[PDB]
Amino acid sequence: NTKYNKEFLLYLAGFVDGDGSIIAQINPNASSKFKHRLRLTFYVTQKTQRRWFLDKLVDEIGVGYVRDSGSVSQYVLSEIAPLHNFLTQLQPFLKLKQKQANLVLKIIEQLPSAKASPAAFLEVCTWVDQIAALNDSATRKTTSETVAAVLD
Amino acid sequence: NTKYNKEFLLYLAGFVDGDGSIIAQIKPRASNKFAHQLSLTFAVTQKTQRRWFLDKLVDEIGVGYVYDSGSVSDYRLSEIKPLHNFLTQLQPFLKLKQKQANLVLAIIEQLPSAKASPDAFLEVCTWVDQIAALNDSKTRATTSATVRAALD
DNA sequence: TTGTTCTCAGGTACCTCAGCCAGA
DNA sequence: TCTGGCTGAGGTACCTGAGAACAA
Ligand SMILES: [Mg+2]
Ligand SMILES: [Mg+2]
Ligand SMILES: [Mg+2]
Repeated sequence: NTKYNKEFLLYLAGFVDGDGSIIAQINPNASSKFKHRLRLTFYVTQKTQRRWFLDKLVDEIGVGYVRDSGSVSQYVLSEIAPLHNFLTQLQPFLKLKQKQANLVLKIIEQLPSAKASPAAFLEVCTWVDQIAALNDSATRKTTSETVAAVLD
Repeated sequence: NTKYNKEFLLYLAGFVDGDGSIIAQIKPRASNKFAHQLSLTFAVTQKTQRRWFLDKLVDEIGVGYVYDSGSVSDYRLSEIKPLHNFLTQLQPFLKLKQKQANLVLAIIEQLPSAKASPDAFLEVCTWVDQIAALNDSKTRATTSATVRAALD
């Protein structure tokens, strides 16, 4: 577990509050027992002309990737243990996105339980709803209600 | 000549680097001696639903104003003295917009010279050009080139 | 002749989803 | 079945100007 420098976290927390994204998704997976896969992602988006800033980020964080789309690029971190570690350290410093970070931490922490039971899974799906509500959500599709597929 | 907390400055620089803007403008004015007026702005933009964040900024910075148009708000600071002080303090922590901050500080400093002579004014105008070039400039009309209306 | 406040809006550069597939 | 790497894209929420007017 990497300990991040405080000043780095303070700047990043500001930059994240601006161009960053803390995301929770419920993906429909036919293979999964509950028919859905959870995904948690930390994203930082920037124009591709500036991707070096993102490339540096992979190095400083120590995990993750930069993906490129023509004009715009993103830093993405999805791996759960590194994500929990980085967010734990970030969240004290966030303002706009502090609650989202706390919710993500909660979900991850409760993941194993969530896997052993439909009920524990649905509760946890509600948390995802909460993160989406907090975010500027515009294109969302699958929610905890969709997870009434479990009622069938 | 307020002195700002370093932790606050670190967070804000990251935020400014993300959602913020450092703007230099040349505005054409007949009443002006060289026929244009120079403007400098520091802005942070956010959705009005989050205006509370910007209002907080006026309190923390202690100067400047918040404005709404449509469904987004802008924190703005233009007063040159306060702008010079704030930016002098902010600039060490900026990464993306560090040069723009410095170029602005220099322009302000050379203002008295800018007034005395046209050739001096014109050079100060070129600095404005650099700032705009650094920025993601998309709608700029008036330039150092426009300022060679000084051909009269 | 200058500085500053206040409003407006073009064109994205972000945000925040969606989804598929390889591997263990 | 589960997770982590990868790509695609809708709908703004930003950025970064413009300009008119008030106040000296
Ligand atoms: Mg933002
Ligand atoms: Mg940005
Ligand atoms: Mg932004």
